[PDB]
Amino acid sequence: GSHMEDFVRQCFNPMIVELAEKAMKEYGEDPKIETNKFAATCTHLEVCFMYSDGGSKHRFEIIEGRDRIMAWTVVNSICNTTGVEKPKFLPDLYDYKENRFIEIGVTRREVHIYYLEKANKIKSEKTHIHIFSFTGEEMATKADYTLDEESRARIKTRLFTIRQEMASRSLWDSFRQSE
Ligand SMILES: C[C@H](C[C@@H](C[C@H](C[C@@H](C[C@@H](CCN1CCCC1=O)N1CCCC1=O)N1CCCC1=O)N1CCCC1=O)N1CCCC1=O)N1CCCC1=O
Ligand SMILES: COc1cc(CCNC(=O)c2nc(-c3ccccc3C(F)(F)F)[nH]c(=O)c2O)ccc1O
Ligand SMILES: [Mn+2]
Ligand SMILES: [Mn+2]
Repeated sequence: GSHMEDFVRQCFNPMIVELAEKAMKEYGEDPKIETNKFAATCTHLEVCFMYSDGGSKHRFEIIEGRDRIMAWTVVNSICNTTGVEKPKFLPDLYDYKENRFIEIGVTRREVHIYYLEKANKIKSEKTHIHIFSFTGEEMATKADYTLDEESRARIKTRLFTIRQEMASRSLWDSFRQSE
C-alpha cells in the first residue's frame, strides 16, 4: 500500500483510475507497484479527456481509454473514412475539424526532449503532436495548438495543481525522477 496509490485514488476521477488500471494491466504492469506510472497514466488520461472536451461537443474522436483492439478499430474506421494514413502507433485523439490524429503528451522534462522523442517515433509526421508540461509549458507541431488558449490554460492549471498536491505529500521528487 503506497502513499502514491492512495493519492492517485484520492485525487483522480474514479473512471480515470479504473481506465488507467485496465490499461496498465493490459500491458502487464501493476498499478500497485508502478505507482509513478499509475499517476502518469491517470494524468495523461485526464489531459486527453479535457482536450477532447475543448472546442465543439463533437470535434474530437477519443482514441485513448479504449481497449487496444477497439481503439485500433476506431482508427481504422477514421482512416478508411477520411483517407488519412493509418498511423504506425496508436494516437490519443482525432480532430475532425483539422482531419488529423493527435498524440497528446504530458512530460516532466522539457517539451523539447519529449517532443523530439515522440517525433522520432512518429516518422512520417502526419499525426499532430501536442506536449504539455507540469510547469505550464506546451509545444505543438507547427505551433498549431489546435484549441484556444483558455482550455489549454485550464489543462496547465490542472497539471500544476496535481504537481503541488504531489509535492505537499512529498511524492513529487520521486515522481519527477522516474520519467
Ligand atoms: C462528470 C464529468 C464526466 C465527463 C466524462 C468524460 C470522459 C468520457 C467518458 C468515457 C465514456 C465511457 N464509455 C465506455 C465505452 C463507450 C463510452 O463512451 N469515455 C472514455 C473513452 C472515451 C469516452 O467517451 N467521455 C464521455 C462523454 C465524452 C467523453 O469524453 N470526461 C470529459 C472531461 C473529463 C472527463 O472525465 N463528461 C461527460 C460529458 C461531459 C463531461 O465532461 N466529468 C468528470 C470530471 C471532469 C468532468 O467534467
Ligand atoms: C507500455 O506502455 C504503455 C502503453 C500504453 C498504450 C499506448 N500508449 C499511449 O497511448 C501513451 N502512453 C504514455 C506513457 C508511457 C509510459 C509512461 C507514462 C506515459 C504517460 F501516459 F504518462 F504519458 N504517454 C502518451 O502520451 C501516450 O499516448 C498504455 C500504458 C502503457 O504503460
Ligand atoms: Mn495514447
Ligand atoms: Mn499520448
